[PDB]
Amino acid sequence: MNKGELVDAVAEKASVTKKQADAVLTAALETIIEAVSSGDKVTLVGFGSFESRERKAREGRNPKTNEKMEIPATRVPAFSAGKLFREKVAPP
Amino acid sequence: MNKGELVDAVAEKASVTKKQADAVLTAALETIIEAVSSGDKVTLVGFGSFESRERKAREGRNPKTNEKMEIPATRVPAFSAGKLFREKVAPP
DNA sequence: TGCATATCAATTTGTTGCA
DNA sequence: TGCATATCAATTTGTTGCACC
Repeated sequence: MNKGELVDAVAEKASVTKKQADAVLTAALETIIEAVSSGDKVTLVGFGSFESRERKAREGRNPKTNEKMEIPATRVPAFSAGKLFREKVAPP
Repeated sequence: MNKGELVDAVAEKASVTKKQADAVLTAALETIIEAVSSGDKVTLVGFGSFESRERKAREGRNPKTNEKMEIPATRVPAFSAGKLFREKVAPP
């Protein structure tokens, strides 16, 4: 399933337009990204949360030259699936 | 941020109602979960993808009885943030 | 796209049960 | 959500760069 297909399915459950539902899902996706980047945790009860996570510098290795090197510290977006989501993927 | 706060923020950006936007956002979240469960990979352009992943059985330990135990094989929801999301979180 | 080094290396998650 | 076990043990991603695996 892609964005479009999702938009289609959604328009139906809530009852709006393709243009509409698209506009709204987008608003949410861009807002999620913004919040996480700006250091906020996005929480969505049952579905899961999004957060940015710090990553320390770590040593890696050049597969070409075989030299040791340092992978600099970074920040990554992270997701944690909420309970309802986990339990639909793996029914207890 | 929470669903509600996301709802409030979303209603504005795309131009809808709070009861409306919510119902929409909800639709999408249920559908994502439903899709991922049935083995459907959800790929949203300019955000990331959701999929279900196999996990083999693995070793654990009962913190009560301190007995070694086997955690059964399962499936878990996984999120794969796209390039845009990653670059916003961590400018290149 | 996928896949590859390193006898990697920093990281995530789960295990019970109750608060 | 948290705590509290293992001198845990699977998991993930990335290092640079080809067209394999």
